[PDB]
Amino acid sequence: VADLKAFSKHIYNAYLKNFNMTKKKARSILTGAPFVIHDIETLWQAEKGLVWKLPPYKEISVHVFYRCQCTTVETVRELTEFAKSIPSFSSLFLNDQVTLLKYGVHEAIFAMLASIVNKDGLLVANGSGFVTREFLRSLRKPFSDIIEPKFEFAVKFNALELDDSDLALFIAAIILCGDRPGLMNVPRVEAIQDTILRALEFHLQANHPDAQYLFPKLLQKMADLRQLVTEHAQMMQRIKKTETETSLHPLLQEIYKDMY
Amino acid sequence: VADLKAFSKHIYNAYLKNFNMTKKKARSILTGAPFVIHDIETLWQAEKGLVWKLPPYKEISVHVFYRCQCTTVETVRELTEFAKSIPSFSSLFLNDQVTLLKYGVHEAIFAMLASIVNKDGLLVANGSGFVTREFLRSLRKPFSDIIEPKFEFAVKFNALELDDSDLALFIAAIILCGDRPGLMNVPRVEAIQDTILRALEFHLQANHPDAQYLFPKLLQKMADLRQLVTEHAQMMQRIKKTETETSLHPLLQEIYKDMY
Ligand SMILES: O=C(O)CCCCCOc1ccccc1Cn1c(-c2ccc(OC(F)(F)F)cc2)nc2ccccc21
Ligand SMILES: O=C(O)CCCCCOc1ccccc1Cn1c(-c2ccc(OC(F)(F)F)cc2)nc2ccccc21
Repeated sequence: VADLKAFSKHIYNAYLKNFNMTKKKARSILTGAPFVIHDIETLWQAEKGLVWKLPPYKEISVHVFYRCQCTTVETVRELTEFAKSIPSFSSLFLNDQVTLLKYGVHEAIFAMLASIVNKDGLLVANGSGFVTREFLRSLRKPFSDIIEPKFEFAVKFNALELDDSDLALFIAAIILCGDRPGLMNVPRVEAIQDTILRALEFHLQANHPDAQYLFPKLLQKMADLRQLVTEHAQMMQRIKKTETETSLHPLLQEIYKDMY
Repeated sequence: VADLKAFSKHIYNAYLKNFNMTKKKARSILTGAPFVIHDIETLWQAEKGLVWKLPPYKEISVHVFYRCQCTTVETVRELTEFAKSIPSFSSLFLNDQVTLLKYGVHEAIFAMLASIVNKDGLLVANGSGFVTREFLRSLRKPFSDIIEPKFEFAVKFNALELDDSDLALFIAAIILCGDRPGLMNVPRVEAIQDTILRALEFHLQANHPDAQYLFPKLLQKMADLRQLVTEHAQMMQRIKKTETETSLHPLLQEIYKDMY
């Protein structure tokens, strides 16, 4: 319908408004330049100005973990603003908005990760840096363990060849999940999500006319993301317990507090 | 200072904006008319149009309890809007805004109750009804038990002879408490509260020049309110467990969920 077309483009513009790094920009950068971070000395150089311009850390692995936290916390703030633009999200009681974000932002974050990833690494600092996967693999347990599964997910996710207009609806659908623990107005949320998902099905058909089964494949990706984040949360809670000298940003603490 | 004077008047206007029933209006109505609800048949008449124009109930006590819930849920919504007008409250992360409201709205509600109370009853439905205390006392345990302590608090509170401009700062100070369980940015909240409280001390001195110790007496009232609401929450959780056929509004369920 033309509502669904108008709805999709509204969500897309909210996405363009709230996330500076898009898949389109990242793909232009990746295909052809970013400074390559691939060891401790190029990380130092990157911090010295080439890429970037952090609680005290004692090892490279925790230092990288802290950069991870900086970026995800920023992306949580962007997603909160984005969600305010999803029709009827702001009509929910504030505590439901908080529950939806608490349980959805990291699913959305690890979906958006694929936009800035190739099989060899990811873009950092707004395209100006590229961190190699093989360097992240060089970090110690459990930081390498919490990183690599996200690459695996992301490279498979990129096989679907989504673009930003698809992703904007996908992320909105992730945030508006009616089965989050402790929601109050489950039917409200479900209805909003159903509007988003019908818009997504339509948009995918218009945008990828020759792609068969793309919509159910994306619904499956949503479930895979839930599982990915469940296991992520498990590793973050564990790191909190075992890695006493490693800091968690208080927003991430709150998100993982009593999660799953 | 004149900041503190400007701050106080900003909070006052936010209060005038968000709560239709003020102490000033209620005192004009009480002093001299509202329809008097004092038994089951005058409650029926009031519902028939004289005052009002509810999940299914089987007894007068639960029916009154449901009216209680209607009003408090409305007042929670007004307080949420009010809080958005307290300087820097909206700058807090959404989850902290939710924690502050969760733990503060009923303290604020049972403070504001005194505005519409005299020793004989309270105003309902925007001054058009007056429910007698002795009728509320006629309800069965535990509804009479959850009602009477609020009257006792309120009549003592009215002995302080606060007016609406005092109350607006008092309620703001209640919402901005830095010791709520689970807050993230405790120092932020404390600082905002300290601004509110210095404004309150100033405002009280300007408004009640001959009242000695009024400010520490109000701080004590805040602690008394915390205790009142702690015990209230205990009785609501108990009613939830023992009174299986009695409904709780899902917002009240969320507020009392894991409270104290
Ligand atoms: O659970 C939390 O919320 C905090 C902990 C998250 C830990 C795992 O995170 C990742 C896992 C795989 C790939 C990338 C990231 C972090 N990740 C980064 C990133 C990675 C490393 C960085 O630093 C260094 F390597 F030194 F450049 C800086 C940013 N950008 C991202 C953009 C979108 C999504 C994720 C992004
Ligand atoms: O914990 C929750 O959130 C829900 C349960 C609350 C139970 C106890 O509540 C009260 C206790 C004492 C006095 C008044 C009220 C409710 N209370 C009423 C009220 C009372 C009775 C009513 O109904 C009837 F009596 F039939 F008219 C309707 C409204 N107005 C209020 C205005 C401000 C503050 C409280 C007000």
